Amino acid sequence: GKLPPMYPVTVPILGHIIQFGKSPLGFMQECKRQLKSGIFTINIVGKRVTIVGDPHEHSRFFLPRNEVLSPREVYSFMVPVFGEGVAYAAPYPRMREQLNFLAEELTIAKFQNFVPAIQHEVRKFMAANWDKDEGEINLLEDCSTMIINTACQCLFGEDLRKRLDARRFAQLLAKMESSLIPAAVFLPILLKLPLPQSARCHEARTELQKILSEIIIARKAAAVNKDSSTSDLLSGLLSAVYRDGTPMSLHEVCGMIVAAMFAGQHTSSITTTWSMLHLMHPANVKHLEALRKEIEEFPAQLNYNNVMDEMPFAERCARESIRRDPPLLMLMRKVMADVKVGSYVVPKGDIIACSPLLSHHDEEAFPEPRRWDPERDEKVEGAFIGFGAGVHKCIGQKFGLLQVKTILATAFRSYDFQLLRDEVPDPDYHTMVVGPTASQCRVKYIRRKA
Ligand code: HEM
Ligand SMILES: O=C(N[C@@H](Cc1c[nH]c2ccccc12)C(=O)Nc1ccncc1)c1ccc(-c2cccc(F)c2)cc1F
Repeated sequence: GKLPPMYPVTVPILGHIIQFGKSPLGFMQECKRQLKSGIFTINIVGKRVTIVGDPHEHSRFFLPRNEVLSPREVYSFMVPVFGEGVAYAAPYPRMREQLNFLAEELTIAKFQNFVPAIQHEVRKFMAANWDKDEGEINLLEDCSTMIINTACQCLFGEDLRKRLDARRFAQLLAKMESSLIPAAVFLPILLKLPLPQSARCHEARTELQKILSEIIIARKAAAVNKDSSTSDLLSGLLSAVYRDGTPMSLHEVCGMIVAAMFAGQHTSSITTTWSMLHLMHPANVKHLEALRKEIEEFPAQLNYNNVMDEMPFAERCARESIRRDPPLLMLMRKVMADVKVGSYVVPKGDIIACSPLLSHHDEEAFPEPRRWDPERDEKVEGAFIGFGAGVHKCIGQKFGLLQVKTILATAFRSYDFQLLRDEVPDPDYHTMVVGPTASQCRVKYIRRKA
């Protein structure tokens, strides 16, 4: 049971961080075919990171349980945002109970009015910033706004949106996000040091909890006198009760709510943006025409069944945008026990990684991996890990693709788009969640005449 092959280090303390930083895909691709191995070890500032770049071996990463392959350590830099003691910072069963409640709230059973709520909100956007016959806009920005507005409309009741609208909420979320130092996965010390930024999320957190409390107290004042039939993500979570029979504290409720919105914000937008960029490119008229054929029968007011059931192709477009260019590049676990990966053994201490970026460009799994083709299929079973797998698979997946499909459907009905460059935009590897390079997403909308 040998250690996997490790790439020679040529920079004493830093290791491979510089090179891995400049060009992720390339670096890993070279490491792979340099060492003729899908499984291999690199070195981040002293730390050993074993990457599992062989899709046939994805199950050895996604199936071991928390006690052998743990997310706490590596995702503890998210504490300021979810809360101390919430999600990854909680006892694993408590962590698990928590995520289950969240999942219960985002299942397809709860999707009844989401689609009309999403359209109303999309149309509202389109009719205020896309209100000319032709226009230049930044599509990434604009899908981001659309995504957050639709999330809020699906997930929050009117009374909360009166106090906290999507605009306000994006700002509180940005404050929160500005204190994140993902660097601290490899330099833990940073999680314990106060920084210029540290205070910023706490201020937005306390403002957010303050609002939720006041909302709940008023909700109580009207249940004194009514059915108050409508429920939302908030009332959902407040009726949750742990196995031990105690309910969630406000701190935890709020943690789940931001964790929800935060998680979906960039990933769903980026996925929308990419899909449209691909669909509007000359080279992909074939696919744009196909999508539009799928939409052709549909009514103005879309419904649960149109987008849940009658849009296979729109889904393939979203999933393939993710496949070509996944928003999350490196997924990670801390190795609690020696564990067996293919012909190798990964020792206790290692950070173990599985990278959707790498696996989605395995030429066997995905012939011509830089070609965006919505009709392809994985040539290896399980090579698509865009939404993770096994114990920590994405729980927002369905809600996410609901937003994207409804947005594509609503957009491409009323409009055409004109990419303002020759080629589709390049990914930008220099942000924690990756998307098309923002400065390259300026785009022209054209209102359709029919
Ligand atoms: C296109 C949209 C999305 C993509 C590409 C995406 C991607 C992923 C991936 C790759 C994972 C696995 C993480 C890992 O294995 O370490 C994951 C997990 C997760 N995602 Fe998403 N996600 C999306 C949307 C959402 C949304 C809308 C939510 C919630 C509102 C959400 C909540 C989560 C949660 C809670 C997990 C936790 C898995 C766990 O630890 O049990 N995601 N997502
Ligand atoms: O790492 C980041 N975000 C993770 C968080 C995450 C990891 N495990 C998760 C499990 C559930 C939910 C969220 C996460 C994420 O979005 N993960 C996720 C997981 C599952 N589904 C969807 C999404 C992140 C890091 C830095 C920044 C940033 C941006 C601007 C300025 C700045 F200073 C920093 C933004 C980010 F967003």
